[PDB]
Amino acid sequence: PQITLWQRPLVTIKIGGQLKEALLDTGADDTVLEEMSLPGRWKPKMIGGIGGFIKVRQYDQILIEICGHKAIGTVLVGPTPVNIIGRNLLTQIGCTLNF
Amino acid sequence: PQITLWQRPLVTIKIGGQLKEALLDTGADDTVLEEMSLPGRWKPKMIGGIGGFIKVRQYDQILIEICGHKAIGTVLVGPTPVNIIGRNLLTQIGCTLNF
Ligand SMILES: C[C@H]1CC[C@@H](O)[C@H]1NC(=O)[C@H](Cc1ccccc1)C[C@H](O)CN1CCN(C(=O)c2cnc(N3CCN(C)CC3)c(Cl)n2)C[C@H]1C(=O)NC(C)(C)C
Repeated sequence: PQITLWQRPLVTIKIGGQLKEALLDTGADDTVLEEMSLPGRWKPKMIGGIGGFIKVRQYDQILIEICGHKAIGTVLVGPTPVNIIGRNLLTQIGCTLNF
Repeated sequence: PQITLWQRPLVTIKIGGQLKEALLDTGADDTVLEEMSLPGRWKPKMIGGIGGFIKVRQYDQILIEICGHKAIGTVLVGPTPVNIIGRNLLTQIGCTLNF
């Protein structure tokens, strides 16, 4: 699909059998999700946004469907204002910017 | 052009005579730039994201040239770690997300 930016690019994602809303974010290197329970072990990671750095939990090889497109990759879980789909997963679904 | 997301989507922008590097950010509602002087009056504003909120100066109707394309809009100036071009300006240059 072609998505214009007059409105926030929110899409529906499916993770852990649940539907959630997430933002297609080209300015985010990583994918960061709000607090939830994910399988396996986690590693620590510090990530910096606009207001500073936060601590998140890193989970690898997590399956997540974005608009019907399956992706499997690294997801970070921490205190985020909204679920964010970053470049690591945007590249998997073949997302590009055009103008 | 067609920009891929393997690397951060940086582009050259021109504002107030100066040439700067900036991120094409679909996740950002606003355009935030690193400390600089812009003509006219400003209004104080707090913008937030991951890591918290920062205080910025809101300048309205500023002209920016993003890859040759001219655009007019509100620009926020403050202690951001990177120059970011948000949706308010991305729409003006006809930027879309495709996949
Ligand atoms: C994800 C991290 C991984 C590693 C880094 O790559 C990283 N990226 C980022 O953080 C980049 C910046 C960056 C890039 C490289 C290096 C350092 C920093 C910004 C990010 O792309 C967008 N980000 C998405 C979440 N988000 C919201 O949903 C949101 C929306 N609205 C809000 N509200 C709620 C209603 N209110 C009325 C009004 C305020 C609030 Cl608080 N928050 C804030 C927004 C943001 O920051 N917007 C701006 C205008 C402030 C810029």
